[PDB]
Order: sequence, then C-alpha cells, then structure tokens
Amino acid sequence: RKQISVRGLAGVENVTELKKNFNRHLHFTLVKDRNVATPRDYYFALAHTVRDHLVGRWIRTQQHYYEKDPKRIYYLSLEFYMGRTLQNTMVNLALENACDEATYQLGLDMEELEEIEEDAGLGNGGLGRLAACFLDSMATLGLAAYGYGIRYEFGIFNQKICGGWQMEEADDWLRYGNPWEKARPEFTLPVHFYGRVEHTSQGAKWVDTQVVLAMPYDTPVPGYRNNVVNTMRLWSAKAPNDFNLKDFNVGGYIQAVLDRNLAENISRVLYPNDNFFEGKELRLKQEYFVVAATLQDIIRRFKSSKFGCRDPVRTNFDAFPDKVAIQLNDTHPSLAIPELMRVLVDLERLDWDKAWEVTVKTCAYTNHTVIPEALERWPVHLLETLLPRHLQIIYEINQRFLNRVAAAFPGDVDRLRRMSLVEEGAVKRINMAHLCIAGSHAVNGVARIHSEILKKTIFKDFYELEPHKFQNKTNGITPRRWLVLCNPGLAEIIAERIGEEYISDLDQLRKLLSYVDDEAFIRDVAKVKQENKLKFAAYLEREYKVHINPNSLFDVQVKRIHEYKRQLLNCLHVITLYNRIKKEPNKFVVPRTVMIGGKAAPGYHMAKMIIKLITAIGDVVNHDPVVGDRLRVIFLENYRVSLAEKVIPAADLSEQISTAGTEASGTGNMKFMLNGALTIGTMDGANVEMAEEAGEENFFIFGMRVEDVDRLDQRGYNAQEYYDRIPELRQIIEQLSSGFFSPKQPDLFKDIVNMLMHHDRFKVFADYEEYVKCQERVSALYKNPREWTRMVIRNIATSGKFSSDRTIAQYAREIWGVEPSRQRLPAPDEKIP
Amino acid sequence: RKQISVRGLAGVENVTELKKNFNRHLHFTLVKDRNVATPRDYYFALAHTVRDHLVGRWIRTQQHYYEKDPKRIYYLSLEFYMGRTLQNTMVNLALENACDEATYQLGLDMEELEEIEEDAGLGNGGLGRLAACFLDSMATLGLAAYGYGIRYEFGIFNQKICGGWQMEEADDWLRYGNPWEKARPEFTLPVHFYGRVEHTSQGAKWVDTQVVLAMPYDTPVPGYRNNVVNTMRLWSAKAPNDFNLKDFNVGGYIQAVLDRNLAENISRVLYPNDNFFEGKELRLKQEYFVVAATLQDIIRRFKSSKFGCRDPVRTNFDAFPDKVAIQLNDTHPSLAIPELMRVLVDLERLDWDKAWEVTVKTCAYTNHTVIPEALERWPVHLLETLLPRHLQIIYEINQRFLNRVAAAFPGDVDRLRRMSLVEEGAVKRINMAHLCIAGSHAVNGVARIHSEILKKTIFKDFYELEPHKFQNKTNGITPRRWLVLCNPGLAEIIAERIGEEYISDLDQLRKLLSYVDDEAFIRDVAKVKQENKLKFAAYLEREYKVHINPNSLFDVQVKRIHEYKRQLLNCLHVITLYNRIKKEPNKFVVPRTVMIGGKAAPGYHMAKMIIKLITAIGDVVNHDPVVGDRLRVIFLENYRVSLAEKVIPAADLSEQISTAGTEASGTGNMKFMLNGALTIGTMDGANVEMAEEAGEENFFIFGMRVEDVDRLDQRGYNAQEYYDRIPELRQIIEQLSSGFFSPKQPDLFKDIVNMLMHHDRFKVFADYEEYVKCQERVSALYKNPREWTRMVIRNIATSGKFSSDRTIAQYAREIWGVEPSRQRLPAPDEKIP
Ligand SMILES: O=P(O)(O)O[C@H]1O[C@H](CO)[C@@H](O)[C@H](O)[C@H]1O
Ligand SMILES: O=P(O)(O)O[C@H]1O[C@H](CO)[C@@H](O)[C@H](O)[C@H]1O
Ligand SMILES: O=P(O)(O)O[C@H]1O[C@H](CO)[C@@H](O)[C@H](O)[C@H]1O
Ligand SMILES: O=P(O)(O)O[C@H]1O[C@H](CO)[C@@H](O)[C@H](O)[C@H]1O
Ligand SMILES: *Cc1c(COP(=O)(O)O)cnc(C)c1O
Ligand SMILES: *Cc1c(COP(=O)(O)O)cnc(C)c1O
Repeated sequence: RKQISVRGLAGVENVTELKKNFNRHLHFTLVKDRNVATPRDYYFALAHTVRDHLVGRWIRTQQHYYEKDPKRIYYLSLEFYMGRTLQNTMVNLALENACDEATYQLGLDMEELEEIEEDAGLGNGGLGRLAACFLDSMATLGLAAYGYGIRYEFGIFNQKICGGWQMEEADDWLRYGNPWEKARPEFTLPVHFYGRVEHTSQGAKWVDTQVVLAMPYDTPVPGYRNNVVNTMRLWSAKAPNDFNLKDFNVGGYIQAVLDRNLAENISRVLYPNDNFFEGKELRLKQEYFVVAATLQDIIRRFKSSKFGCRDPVRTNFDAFPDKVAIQLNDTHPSLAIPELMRVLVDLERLDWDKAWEVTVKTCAYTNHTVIPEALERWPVHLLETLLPRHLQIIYEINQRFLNRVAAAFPGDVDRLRRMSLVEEGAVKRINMAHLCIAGSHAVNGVARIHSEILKKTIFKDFYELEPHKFQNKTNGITPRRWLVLCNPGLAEIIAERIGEEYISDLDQLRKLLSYVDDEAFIRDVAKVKQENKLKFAAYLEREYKVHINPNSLFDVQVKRIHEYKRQLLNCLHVITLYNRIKKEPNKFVVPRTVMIGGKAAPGYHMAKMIIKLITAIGDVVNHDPVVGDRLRVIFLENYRVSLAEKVIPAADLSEQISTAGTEASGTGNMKFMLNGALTIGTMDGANVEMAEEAGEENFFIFGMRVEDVDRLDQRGYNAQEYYDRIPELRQIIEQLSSGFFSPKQPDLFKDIVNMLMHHDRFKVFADYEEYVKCQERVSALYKNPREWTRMVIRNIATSGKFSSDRTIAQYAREIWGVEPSRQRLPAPDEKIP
Repeated sequence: RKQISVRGLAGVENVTELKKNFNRHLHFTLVKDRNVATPRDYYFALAHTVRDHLVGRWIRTQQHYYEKDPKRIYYLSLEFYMGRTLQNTMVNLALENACDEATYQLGLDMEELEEIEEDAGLGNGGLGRLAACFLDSMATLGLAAYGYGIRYEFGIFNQKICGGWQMEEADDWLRYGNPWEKARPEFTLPVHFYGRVEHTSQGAKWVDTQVVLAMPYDTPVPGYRNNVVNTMRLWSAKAPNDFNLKDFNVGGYIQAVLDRNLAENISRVLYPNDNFFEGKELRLKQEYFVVAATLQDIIRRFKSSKFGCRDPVRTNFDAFPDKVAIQLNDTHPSLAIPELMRVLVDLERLDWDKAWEVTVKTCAYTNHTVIPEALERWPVHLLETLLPRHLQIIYEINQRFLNRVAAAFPGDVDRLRRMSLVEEGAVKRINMAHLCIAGSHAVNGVARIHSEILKKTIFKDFYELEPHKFQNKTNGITPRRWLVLCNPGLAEIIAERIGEEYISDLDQLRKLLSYVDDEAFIRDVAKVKQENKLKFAAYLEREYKVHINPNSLFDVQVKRIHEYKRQLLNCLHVITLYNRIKKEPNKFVVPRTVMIGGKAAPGYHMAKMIIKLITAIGDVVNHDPVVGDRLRVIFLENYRVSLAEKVIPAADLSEQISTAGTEASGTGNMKFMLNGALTIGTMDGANVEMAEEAGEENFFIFGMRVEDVDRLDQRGYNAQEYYDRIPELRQIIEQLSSGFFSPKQPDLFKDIVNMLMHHDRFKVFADYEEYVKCQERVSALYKNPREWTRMVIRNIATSGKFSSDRTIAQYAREIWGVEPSRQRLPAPDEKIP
C-alpha cells in the first residue's frame, strides 16, 4: 500500500498543468470555493480536468476516420455495463500517477474521490459487461467502431437487503450529472411508431405514425495509450413540440404537456432480467427505438462517404457491406434486419433481392444463451399494432427463407415448421433468433462448447442449410480494467519481471511460467493477494460493518442469482461444512469466508428465496460459538462493476458451479483467473477452455459433463435417489424442512426444498457428492501455501487467451473483415484547423 | 447602424482574453471544431465565456453577505419573466463592446448569435416581468436579495397562428441547455404532501406525508456595473429513490419507476392564465412546493447567522424579522404565512402568539389586481386533503383575526362575514388575499389609483381595522434592458448630451427638457426612431415575410389578450379607418401600421375569438387596392420579452386602452414612454401618474374616468343606446353580424357581437366616440414631424419616476427596512481563500 507502480509518469510540467486546471474547474465549472467544496465537488473538478485531456484526441480520432474513411463497425446492444469512468480514462491516457501527485499536492486522496463516482449501471450482467470490454478493446485495436445503445435514466436497480430480503430501488445515477457525456441535440432524429401501411402505386408507405425523437449523447471510449478515442452513442427519447400538444379538439393543454413523459418513457429504465424474456410493449419499443435511430446515423455517414462526392450513377448501396458492419449483440437489436430492409426497399427503392444481399452481408449475430426461457418470441399481435410494415417484411423474409429450405430439404415437412420465423400456437409469435440467423452472414456462440451446442442441438436445422454461417468467438475480459485498474500490485510485480507490453498483448503472461519455482515471485504473488484480502476485509468492516478473518480462504461466488448458476449447490456445501464441525468441534478445518453476491431480477421469486436462504445460513453460522472464526458466510449486497473490481482481486477460490451445458461462456471466471484465484468448476462454458489452457491439474473440475447430464435426462432425473443415498444431504433437507434455519418462521423454505425434491431443472443433488469431495481437495492445497501459489502462477500465466483484444481481433478478422492495428494515432492537438 | 455607442470599452488585453476563452469553450466545452461549428455552437462558446466573467463576483457577493450578514430579502414569486440573458449580462458587466470586437475579430456577428438564445419564458405577462425587473434593480441597489421560484420545464407556450387561429405548443426552452444556471443537487430539500395530523402530547405532528424533493438551480443576477451578482433560486421537483419504488406488495417494479414522473410533474409546466384563477390541484402543489423549500433555505441561513455562533439562550427567533423579509408577489406564495407558523409552532415550538408577531413582521404582500375572477379562493376540501395542518393553522388565524374585528366593530355582524378568510357557500373556500392582509405587515398596490381603490372598495374593511398596513409603490421598468439594451441609439444620443449617470439614476432624464427646442436633438430623436422602425420593418419581412411601409405611424398594442385590456375597441377603430377611406378613397389620411400582439390563455374562448377577428380584419384590409399602403393591420405572433425588446423601440403610438378602473398598473406603458412613443390612453393604472409626470398636454387621454364608469353602472350600461346613436358604430356591428369579415363563414363572429351588445363587462361602446375623436388628434400631430418629436422629448424626459430602481428603493425603505446602496463591491477576484 505504499503505492507508486507504473501508473505512468508524474512529471513536473504536467502535475503543474493539472493542479492548475483542477483549481480552474472548481471555480469556473463548479462555482465552488476552497472553503465550501466537498469531496464530491473535488471528484468533479478532477473528472472535468481528465475529460479535458481526452477531447483533443476524440476530435482528432473522429476527423481522422472521416478523412481516411474506413469500414465502420456498429455494435448494437441494449446494454453497456460501463462501471465508473475516471480511473480507467487515466489508465488509458497515462495520467494515473501525474493526477495522484497533483491531488496529493492539493492535499486530497485520489482514491477517496474515485469512490465518489457512481457506476454507469446500464446493464444486468455478462452480456452488458461483454459490450463494455469490447468497447475498450475495439479502440485499443484502432477500429472505427461505435457502440450504440439506450441512455437509460435509471440503470439496474440498487439492491438493498431488509431482514435478509432484497429490496430494490431506483438507480438515480445521473442525480449529480455526468462529466463524461456530450449531449448532442443538434443531431436528434425521429423514430416512428404505430400507423398504417398504404399500398400506393409503386410502394408501401408507412403512414399515420406517432413520432418520438431520439436525442443522442456521446461518451468517449479511449483506447489504451494509443490516442484513439471512439464514441459510445446512447439515445434518449424526447416527445415532439407539436403533437405533444398540437391537434385541435379539447382534452386539456396542461395535460397534453404532462403526457409528453409517456414518449419520454422509452429511455427511462433498464429492463431488469439476466436470462429471461419479458414480452412487454415498452421493451419492444426500446428495441425499435435504438435500431431506428442508429440506422439513420449509419446511412447518413455512408452517404457522406465518397458517394457524397460521386453518387456513382446514383448512390450505389453495393459498397454498403464494404463500408458498414453491424454486430447484433443477442436478438435485442434484431429489428435492425427488417428495418434495414424497410429503409432500402421502401425509402431507397432497391429491389428486395438487392437489399437482401446487402442486409445479409452487413449484419452478424452473437447468441448468448441456449436456455429457452431467455429467448425472444414477440407475439405477432403486438408487432402488427406497433410496427405494421416490419411484420410484412418479416412474413416476406420468412417466405423466401422456407422456399430455400423446401428446395433443399424437399418433402421435409417438419423441417419447415421448425425453421419458420413465425411460430404457430394460440399466440402466434415471431422467433427473433430465427430472424437473425436468416438475415445475418455469421452467427456465433461465446465459448467453444456453446458454439458446438448451437450447431448440434439448438440451430441444427440452420447449420444443415448454411453451415458456413456458424462460428465461435470465445469471450474475453479487458486486462486494463480487470488487471491494471483493479489490481495495481499484481500488475506491478508482473511488470517488473516481464515488462509492460502485456497490457495490450496478454499472451506474454505465459513468459511468467518461468517464475513458477522462483521464490521471489512466489512470495510477491502471495503478498499481493494478502494485501488485497486485507484491503477488502477493511472495506467490509468500514462500508458495511461486518468483520471477517483475512487469514481464511476467501471463497466467492459473485454473478446474477439464477437457478442454473447454482448458488443453492454452494449453500448445500456451506451447511455441510457447518455440520461436519458441529459434530466434531475440535477438529481443525481450514477456515473460509464464503461470500455470495448478485442481484435477483425483482419478480423472480426463486432467486429472491435463494437470497433469503443465504442470509439465513449466515444468521445461524456467523453466531455459532462452537464455529468461531473458522466459518463465516457473507452475502454481498449490491453487486456490480465497482464491487467486482474490489472483491475479485481478493478472492482465493472462485465458484463456477453451473450445470454443465447451461452457462454459454461466463466472464467472471476469466476475471478471477487473472487475479490469482483458483477455480472450482464444472466443465461448462469457457471453464473448459480455461482448464485446457492451464491444464486440468491446475484447475478444480468436478461434476457431470454434458454427456452425463443427457444420460440422466433420458434416464429421468430423480432427486429422491440422492436423498436416499447421502445421509449428509438427507440431514440438510430436514434442517431446511424442519425450521433449523428459520426458527420462528419454520415452514419458510418449503418451496426451495420442494423444488429441489420434485422440480430441479438444474439437478443440484446430482453434483453434490462429487462437489463436496472436490471442496476437500481445495482446502488440502490451501493449507500448503507455496503449492497454492504455484497453481495460482499457473493460472495467471495462462490468462492470455481470455483477453477481449484476442476476441475482437477474431471478430475483426473473421466476421467484420477489418485488420486490427496498435499504431498510436498522432493525437493530442493544441490546434484548430 | 454603424454602431459603436457606449457599450463600454473594447480594450486590447480583454479582447485578447475573450477570443482566447471563446476558442477554449468551443473546443473543450462544446467539443466542436472550427469546421463543424454552427451559429448555435458559437452562441454557446460566447455564453460560456461571459458566464466566466461573472462567477468571480457571484462567489464574492455570496461570501460577502455571509461575512457582513445583512437583512435578506426573499422575493417569492411563482413567475420570473427573464427573457434572454447574454446581452443584459454584458451590459451589466461592461462587456458589450469588448465582446463585439472579439467576435468581429473571430469573424462572427454578435447580433446573429444573440438571436440564437431562447427566452426564459417563465412568466405570463406583467406580474412575472415585474419580478424580473425587480431582480435587476435589487442587485443594482446592492440589496442582499434572492428571487425564489419554480424552475418550469416548459415555460409559457409558444403561440402559433393557423388560419388566423392560435395554436399553442410546448416551450421546450431547455432543449439545448442553459449556460446560465448552476444545478445544486447537494442542497436538495424535501417537501411534504397529504398526511394526517396527530395531536400527541404537546403538539400536532403532521405524519404520513408523501415526500417530493426540491432540487435547486441558481442563476446569477448581476447588478449594473457594481460587481454585485445575486441569486435567482429556482426549485425543480424530484421523486425520492425509496418510495418511488420501495414499499412491499406487488404492483410493478418498472411501473414504480415510470410513476416517478408524477412527483416530478410539479415543476413541469407554467400555469398559462394572465388574470384568471385556476382552482386545479397541481397549481396548489406548485404553490406549496415553492413556499416549503424556500422557507427551509431561509431558516437555514438565519440559523447559520450569529445564532450559529451564540444561540442566545437558545436560537431566539426574535431577530428573525430583523434578519428576514419575504415579499409575497400576489397571493400565489400566500401559504408562506401558515407554513412559517407551522415550522415555528410545530417544529421550533414557540408560542402561537410569539410566532404570529414574528410572521407578521417578516411578511408583506403586493396585490396585482382588483378583478374578482383573478382572485384565489382555494376550496377547503382540497387544502384538507393535501395540506391538512395548514388548514388548521388557517382556521386558527381566522379565529383570532375576527376576534379582533368583533372587539373593534362590536355588534357588526356583516363585517365579520365579509372579513373571514373562510368563505361559506356550497363549496366552502379560503380567501387567500384575506390571509395575506391578516398575516402581512404591509399590503400594497402597484399604482396610486389602484392603491386608492383597494382602500376604498376592495379591502375597505381591512383598511378600517389596520389603516397603517396599506401602502402603494407604483411599478417600474429597468432602464438597462428597457432602454440601453433594446435601444442602444436612443441611449447614445441621450448619453452624448447629459452623460451616462442616468442608467442608474433615470431622474436625470429631466435634464433633457432643456433640449426640447434644440434642432440637433430634435433630428437625432427623429432619426433613431426611423432607424428602429426600418430595422423592425426588415425583421418583419425576413423572419415573418409580411412587408409594411416604414413611413407610416406605427400604432401598437402588445400585451396579453384579455377583454378588460380592450383589443376590441382598437379593432373597432381600425374598421372605422378602413371605412372612412372606402367611402372617400382619394382623401388623404395619415398612413398607419396597426400592430396588435399578445397571447390568449388556451381555453379563454373570447380572447381566442378576438385573435381570429384581428387576423380577419387584416385579411380584408391588407388586400384592399383602394386602401393601398395607407392602412395595414398586423397581428404579432408569439409575443414575449425578446419581441417586446424589438417592437417597443419602433413604436410611434402606444395603445393603453383599458376601461378605467381595470388595469392595476401596467408596465408596457412605461417601456414605451422611455422609447419615444406617445401614449393614447384612458386614465387607468399608472397612465394617470405618467400623464401627471409629463403633463396632460403631452399625453393622449380620452374616455371615461372611474367616476364615470360607476355613474354608468348605477345607471345601467346599455350598449344598444350607443348602437342607436352612432351610425359608424352601427355600420361596424352589421359588417361583423352579416359576414363582411368572414365571407364563407358568415355567422363566425356572432358571439363577440352578442357580447358587445348584451354582455359587455368592460363597456367598449362607451369610450368609442371619444376614442375615435382622440385618434383624429394623434394623426394631426403626426403629420407635423417637429412637433411630434417635441411631445416625444417631453415624455422621454419625464420617464424618471418609472424606473424600478425608485420602486425598489421605496420597498426597501418603507417596507423591508433596508437602505439601498450603489457602492461597487470590490469584485472580481483571481484568488482563492
Ligand atoms: O456523427 P458524426 O458527424 O460522425 O460525429 C459528430 O461529432 C464529432 C466529434 O465532435 C464531429 O467530429 C463530427 O463532425 C460530428 O458531426
Ligand atoms: O447476462 P449474463 O447471463 O451474465 O451473460 C450472458 O452473456 C454472457 C456474455 O456472452 C455469457 O458469458 C453468459 O454465459 C450468458 O449467460
Ligand atoms: O445557499 P447558500 O449557502 O447561502 O449559497 C450556496 O452557493 C454560494 C455560491 O457558490 C456559496 O458561496 C455558499 O457557501 C453555498 O453554500
Ligand atoms: O400579468 P399582467 O396582467 O400583465 O400584470 C398584472 O401585474 C402587473 C404588475 O404589477 C400590473 O402592471 C398589471 O396591471 C396587472 O394586471
Ligand atoms: C463480469 C461481470 C458479470 C458476469 O459474471 P458471470 O460470472 O460470467 O455470470 C456480471 N456482473 C458483473 C458486475 C461483472 O463484472
Ligand atoms: C412588460 C411586459 C408585459 C406587461 O405589459 P402590459 O401592457 O403592462 O399588460 C407583458 N408582456 C411582456 C412580454 C412584457 O415585456
């Protein structure tokens, strides 16, 4: 904690320049004086000074792509889980140490001020943090890339526990302002809703629509020390001045204005589910909105290219795929496909068949899950009302698609019903995943098991029609935030031995294999990890008044609360540990702090019941005198990016416990591998490529492989068989059944026990025995320090592959068709032209 | 138009400093480049550079009152009609010419950029523009004064004409931002609504209330060249994070967030009526809100005074009147009275009788009208629901008030029902005007007739109980905006002869009497007025494509459209003029451009019918070939402060035509006297003190005096008598009745004719004959140039009295108890302490 790592150069002219501009923004921007200013005021004076060092290059990077006019990548996501922006901008700009100096000289602690920034919580979990780490890597690799999303007013709710229950409240992240965005009202666009389609003369024209306006807000995304600053464009909904008021017949003037926030409700709140599908109208309107305005912004800056110079016997949209690439993050932007067809056929007047070749060559889709409840099936009755031309375009696309399928698989009548984008049943629906494979030229999974499972199970039919479309790109994590930024010490001690070229070339970590038997490296790695555990132990006791023993194994499961991720199996393990020492008190066991955190989506009653169980286990366990400090269970309240940055560097053991076949990739598992945690995990998602990368000896794999899960499903999963055969498991069911964990509330956990017993979709009891055996094996190693740290050096040295720079260099190469670069653009500036 | 008047010094180091900081805000603040920036971007770079020159003094003026701790004036208004802020700040700071230079040097036209600023339209008419000119004069006179209002999202609607009909639309003034406010989320306060009163032990406690938060936004108000910059604090409503979400039982999570803009609706839109009363709940909530949070801000900075040093055997609220003065602008903040009682008795726990002496000594009320439909009578049933403790405090105040009245006027039973703050009828109501006289120590009218009429008619009972409470302070206008700023040339030519000391000492204009027979002054005055008429003639033809003859009398009536202000009598005059030349075509008449402008409140059907008449008269008159350029009638669309600043300097004749006894003061009449217009007017409001000031020979007074209006009311106004006796008036009624003005729509004006004939509250026909005679007299003078300009020099030299600096020096002296000052505070700065 003496600090001073290579957070860059703290050099004289710059620290001078900085203190000076901090003191100018406090006075001139904040209109605050040295005697009235609080730590929030000073956080902003610094946020504003650091934003200043970035505008030069943002301007330079934007006029630069204009000039050299590359192929542009538009990554469409409904979520961007950015976390906080000050420190990361200082890391990518080389300003961390200069600003630490400058601030200590003004008498302030930088770390005090960085805690003042609220998180940009515009995401739910993995899919949104993926988008965020892709942004960082696209600018670090010099790509002309733009993230396009919604600027939600309220991000993911802030989780609160009251009596061990989750209490949700609004995330008013913008209460205090945002020093990082630049509102752009100049560039507002209209999005159309509802309406009629008239078929008049040569064309459909969508007529009688309500107009909402999409007002943009751009945030800079700086690549790591390469002077590229790209743009995240987030749309906000604005009601028009005329119809939100103007049309003549009494209703009410004041009312007509009060009803504007109704159009403005489209960007008010993030829909809060990880892996579930919400069939609500407001969600489809968010999805059309972001697609609508983004495609306008894409066509505009394509027409301004060398067509708005030579429209080459009219603007030839033929080069549209060679100038545009749009990545659909999940099916949430899938309306991009009938909308690019709507603008091209209806407005730009190309042939259906020309527009279709163009749409397919520019669109590509990333699939993020296999579980059927997460998939989007939008009821035809609401695409008909709200978007009646896009339904016609989708019925037409369906038609032409299945005409291909019939010609390829002639006579095969069940094929055709299975492939259809239009699903019959009572509610006739539209399968959006089907629309994206049909209309994209590449479809990909986020981990090699996941990509094989799509080819083999879920989109088998589609693989047999167009095998070449299906690809894989295993996920990644950005080493800048997820190593340099959250773990300045680990990055430091690596930097001493192998240099710094690895923050943008993480494969170089393999060079650390050579230090596995070097006692200097083995004590420094063990030292960083104790420093981080002591810092988190102290955060806990100050910010949250809990007190934990820093000398125990820090056992942590942090991710959204869902049944397939199996916090229940980990709770079953904690109660085994509790009971093995209550029957044999004076038996020594390796001590551990079990920390579980994550948010439940608000009406998912099972996940909300899981958080009540965990707090109930901690109520018992943490106050048993026979237990002592040997075991404490801790629920980790309001988990999100800033909390992940402090708890992942302090973990010894990482829980990655999903039923094989259910977690498509996972990325918390990589964040933890980077930071000196060992993984206990099933062979699911990217855990399989991580154990292959580090070797299975250096990993703690247990449980059913996918084969084993299918064998059991053919057979029939019967959870009673496990109740019968394992007395310890028997014992826990009756502790839950008979009120041990809910004394004055005894029947309380009756539906988690019932679900386990009769309705376990994720067959928790089946991996239990082999999981408590694998847990005996990690405590064996922990009590042998030097040998835990060598297995740790083996995981950190093998993290390479899992950087998002690799994942994006593969998207670029094999899907977008751009070559990454790392040549620092010659910014900043001084100048004006 | 060569320009260069004394708009200050354009001096070398400063113009250097300016261009430099303009170019820094364009790059760093606007994140715009010289090749991408538009006139809006450049307006903001300049707005931001000019705001910078003001923050030094704002900080200095605020720490300065802290230190010397004066008596503070809080002017509570629900309206502040500010207009645009760039130019006025440059005028009060001496930056006009330095910035004109700086901008021409960057190659831009300042006047092009000033048209980019939208108006702060937070007001309806006179009452709100009064508040605005009081703000300017309070800072020019060094008063520690704070305007407190609501920060409305949508100001007064923007008026649009479609087929001669007014079309209202939302004033999205903030669409682009506001370079002038400084949001202060740090200082957010809660306001309570609904609830119960529990009577428990020693006290009522208001319990079970919904909380809304009042988030402040401060705008600087710079005095004219004296380095004082005071604060306008405008509250915005914010929903809380907990109950706008948190309390447990299903309803909906997304819904609970979408329902926040419901609490946030309290500051969304200005209520749009000049002189009418809206009994709607949302209005009362705006009124409680602004009172609630302001009183919190007042008590806070009173406790921080030398009580938060010595609470002198507890905080003695005894000095509260000697440290606090709160001016109630109309009854719209009257809840300040039971709220100061609520905090003092309920929370601070003083005796009713001690708190009452304190409340009365700090509160004072300005009455703005006599017409009964504008008065506030809030139904008890909604003060009971929404504000149940304040109703108890008001029933108690009523009680104690009438106990005084009975003791003073013993036996006088009708007195007591007339005085009551609580009015019986079906709907039992609360007379808010009655509450303010009861609870204030000074009550005042806004013109000497108006103040005599309150003593004699409306609050006679109250004058007989407390004669000493009733005062007068005739209104005013700020010479800075309403002379220097809109008429730089007139100010210039005056400045040459008598110097500049008059912009803060307007009485010095009398020294101009000496120049009435000086031919240099007589041609320069006549020259300015033709330059202004040519500039407005050109604005008209560019911005609004109309074309008018600049050599005709510019006859203008601009104010809100209401029956008592009598745009109908002026329309009757225009049609007489039209017809006197259609019967005698080749008769020479003095040519005039009749311009009428103003907004109708949206559901006032009569005023909306008056705007359709005027446009209908222009449809006829403006296309009659026999008329030629001799007569054009023009309706002046979307009237407000920026349009008043361009049309008032270009007027020759000012219409001030209300029924005597109805316009309490008027302030457009003063703006026009300052700017070389002659007044045709009844002896109403401040027209009486203006003609007394200039002398009746130099004024065009006509019509019934108040006596004459009463004599007619006892008699009975019969409009048929005037139809019978005046053939020209006869003739116009049948032109309206028989479709001359609405050919294909012939029955169209049937209820204006019917109202004139049977229901004229403002007896238009009674002043008609004497008004068309007074109109022959102004055209006689107009065709004698040298003699119009001498009557003009007589009005401009007599404007003195009507400056708001005099009005505020009288409020200060005779009501607040502070002595004005004009000593320039030693700001700006450089420094930090
Ligand atoms: O959406 P665009 O035009 O590509 O990006 C927009 O902001 C950029 C950064 O200020 C400018 O350089 C562009 O000229 C501007 O129009
Ligand atoms: O939103 P979640 O569930 O955290 O994340 C979802 O997309 C992520 C990024 O592709 C994957 O790692 C997860 O396996 C998937 O379930
Ligand atoms: O409401 P207050 O405290 O009187 O005014 C507030 O803004 C002023 C100008 O920045 C400061 O000087 C005060 O210290 C601050 O607390
Ligand atoms: O809102 P309005 O009607 O323009 O203005 C109202 O208050 C003004 C300021 O005291 C007075 O001059 C007007 O006579 C009065 O009717
Ligand atoms: C990386 C990240 C995720 C993803 O975690 P998984 O364990 O892959 O499901 C979710 N939440 C946060 C805050 C993250 O940083
Ligand atoms: C001064 C002013 C008013 C007041 O006009 P009156 O003629 O007194 O009713 C109303 N509107 C605007 C825009 C003003 O400037």
